[PDB]
Amino acid sequence: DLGGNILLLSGHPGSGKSTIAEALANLPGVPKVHFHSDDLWGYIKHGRIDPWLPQSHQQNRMIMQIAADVAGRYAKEGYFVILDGVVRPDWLPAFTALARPLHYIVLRTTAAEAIERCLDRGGDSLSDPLVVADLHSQFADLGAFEHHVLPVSGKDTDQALQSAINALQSGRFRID
Amino acid sequence: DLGGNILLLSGHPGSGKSTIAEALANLPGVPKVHFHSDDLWGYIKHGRIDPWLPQSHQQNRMIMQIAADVAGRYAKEGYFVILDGVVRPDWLPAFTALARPLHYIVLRTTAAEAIERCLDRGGDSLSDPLVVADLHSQFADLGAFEHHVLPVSGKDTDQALQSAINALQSGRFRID
Repeated sequence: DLGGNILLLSGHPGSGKSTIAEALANLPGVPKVHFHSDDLWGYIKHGRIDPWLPQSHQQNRMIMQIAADVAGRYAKEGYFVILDGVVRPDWLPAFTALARPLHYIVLRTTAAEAIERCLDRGGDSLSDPLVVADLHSQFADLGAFEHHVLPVSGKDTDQALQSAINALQSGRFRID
Repeated sequence: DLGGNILLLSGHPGSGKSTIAEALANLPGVPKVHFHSDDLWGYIKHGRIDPWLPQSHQQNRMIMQIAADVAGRYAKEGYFVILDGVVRPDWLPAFTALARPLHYIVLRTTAAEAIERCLDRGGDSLSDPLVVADLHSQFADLGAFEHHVLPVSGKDTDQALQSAINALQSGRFRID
């Protein structure tokens, strides 16, 4: 019944936004889609500019606009979109404008757990534990959006759903 | 000088649209972006429906619309977009509508070369040589768009650029 819905599975790198989104996307029922929104900057090469700071001003501004547009595309055509990426409350209004019901869920976990998960990642994502840790500290104050945080430290990969995210989707966490 | 431009690096699976696009995207100069448009259906899980046929009616219709939209996003903000994906002349008008200059280049290679490149791919792309071969045969008639084909059989990975794609970009292959 969550067709035409979008989910912002935000959280600090290492909280497993991906794993929880993929697995939730592979969930039976209505057609889902695990949208790894981070692929938007991963697509740009030469003039990359890390999303850490500071020139990520207009870059992110854009990548955000796209991502929000793409979410609507799938949504409009009855789908349950799930964006696996950081989406701070600053850009929230860039997603409500989609006149579609979106659920917001921020994952948070121990800094040691976050550094761990990302440690052995290499690839092109977060590696250096300093960055992962620094970015984690920042993701600590969600202002008046805290009731939107889902701690999953005391849980594992599949314990982070039923009594976690899955329960949130139904728990009316945030319909729109 | 090809900023604000889009390139449809189409061709049959195995002609190396990716390798040629990535490497061309990693090219110095203006900020480029290797847009692996195929990631659009790769994002959907459960209700997937292979892009081979037949229910790929409204699925592709959409995935196409998105992809064309996303290309404009990058383009508008001065970039040289490069889509690594099949884009038959049927959907061409879905890209010209972007009121931006786009270059169209179709890669073609021996069916044995195409079956080869894709053979050892596994992952989630083209594996079975029957499919790769069948899809290849189909990609043989480009109607009145043949002058848009770039054969790269008698060339290797880096011989498929200077006297190939790179030369096409400048050769005014198709500015708009």
